[PDB]
Amino acid sequence: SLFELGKMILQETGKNPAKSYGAYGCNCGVLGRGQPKDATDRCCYVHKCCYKKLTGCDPKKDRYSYSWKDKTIVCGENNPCLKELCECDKAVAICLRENLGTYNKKYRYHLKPFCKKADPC
Amino acid sequence: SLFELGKMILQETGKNPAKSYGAYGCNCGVLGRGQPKDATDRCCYVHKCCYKKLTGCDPKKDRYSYSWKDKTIVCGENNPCLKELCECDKAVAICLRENLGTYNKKYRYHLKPFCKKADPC
Ligand SMILES: O=C(O)/C=C/c1ccc(O)cc1
Repeated sequence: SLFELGKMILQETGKNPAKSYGAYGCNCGVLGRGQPKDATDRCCYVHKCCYKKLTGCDPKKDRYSYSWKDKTIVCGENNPCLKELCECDKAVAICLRENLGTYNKKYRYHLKPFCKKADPC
Repeated sequence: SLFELGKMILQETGKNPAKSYGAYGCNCGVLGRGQPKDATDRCCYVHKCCYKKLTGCDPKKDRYSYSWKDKTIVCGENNPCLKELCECDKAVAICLRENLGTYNKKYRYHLKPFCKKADPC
């Protein structure tokens, strides 16, 4: 759920997840996808395309088990859809930390309705 | 549109609109309505109910004219829908400012999917 996803982002980046990524660019946080504004945004683009391959679990609300082991996100047992979901979330947290170097606060509270339409996944 | 709405909120409250109200509680900013968390939140509840009659225009994207005269929001002429849209936005900016006394940051980046369902408008 948003709880695990947020903890993952905090653990990787060291940043307040909701504040830094809750409404970043055309793709991070609420709502769907748009043409990515930069690398950070594109992380969330991939992230939401990852969600489209899931098989019925709720990416926003379904809790799952994972652990922070040797400073690594390790997706726990769960069921297959939750496992894939946890992997989607792990991938975007890692990607957001990797791209901290081009993080732009001007995209932080982006007016997503004016975003250009995204290509299909 | 969001440009006018954001400027009204900034002028009345003195606060960064996107940051303080873009995701506040169950009702302010992105997405729809939910059971209000407080008075600030309930402003945005009334706000979005005010929007439900505006089926003739787009509250997020349609621009309109208004001026800031004598520290007052004055809606410009416009057509019936845009005028009403302007008055919705003026009323929430005022309400948000009037309720600054109980603004709570714990609701600033509220996880809206876990919000309880709202009463019908
Ligand atoms: O970074 C933040 O979350 C908030 C900064 C902030 C700035 C002015 C305020 O009145 C409240 C919070």
